[PDB]
Amino acid sequence: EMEKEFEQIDKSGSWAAIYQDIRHEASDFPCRVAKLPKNKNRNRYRDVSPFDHSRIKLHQEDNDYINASLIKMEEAQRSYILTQGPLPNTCGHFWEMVWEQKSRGVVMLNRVMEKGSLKCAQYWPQKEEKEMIFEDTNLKLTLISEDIKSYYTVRQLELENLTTQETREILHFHYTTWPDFGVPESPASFLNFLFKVRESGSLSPEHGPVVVHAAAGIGRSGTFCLADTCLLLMDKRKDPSSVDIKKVLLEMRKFRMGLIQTADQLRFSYLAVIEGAKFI
Repeated sequence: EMEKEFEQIDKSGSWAAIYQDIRHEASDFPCRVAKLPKNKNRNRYRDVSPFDHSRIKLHQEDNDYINASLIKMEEAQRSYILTQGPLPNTCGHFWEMVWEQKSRGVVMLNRVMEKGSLKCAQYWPQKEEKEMIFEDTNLKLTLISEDIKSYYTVRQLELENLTTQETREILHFHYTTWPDFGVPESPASFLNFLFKVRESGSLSPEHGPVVVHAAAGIGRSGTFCLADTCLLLMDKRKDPSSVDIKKVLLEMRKFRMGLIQTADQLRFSYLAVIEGAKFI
């Protein structure tokens, strides 16, 4: 399989050399809107910037900026919005996006706190009584239910547009067990989580794109998107052994920078795609 390539990169210990080469081969495009003076307070520090060609635009006339990009995988017929972890003052923008892009699912690959720091804002409510109103974008948000499993949490949230009084159910998939440092030892958890997301309808064409997010320079979001896509492609191509992760990763990197921050993370993607393919 691509396992043969995996095993061989392991033997010659060349993950770093392969990773550098992908890093070097990947696309560079301008982020001028991101770099603008007025959007400084809308960018998470140390995070990635969105390319102009692919950024999501808020449907507001005055400032349409949010740090997020649409990743459109044409052959897998699959779309994703990857964003930064909402900031204290961009939770309303975040939820605005979700509403406007007709999203069904949010996918969170980090804990609110890791390494004893806040990685993002508590952007969703923790108790069903204590609902959140976002005044700047006129959306209300309400916890409907929350099922805490050993390696991830599903939440049903209700997103109401206070302007039209129209309402939507959003599923919130939170992967709660990625280690503070490194990549998981085994990909079993991560795949089950992928499949729980897939199983919800959240990734399917009848909905808008899934909004996926993690924390500043820690990756994860690409690993999720990359794994999902590769697996799809193996399932639909006449020749499954022709799905090159590097070729998919590079393609997917035309849309946002820093999917896959490390050689280790690269290796872990190979791992998950290999195991998940065996499973499917």
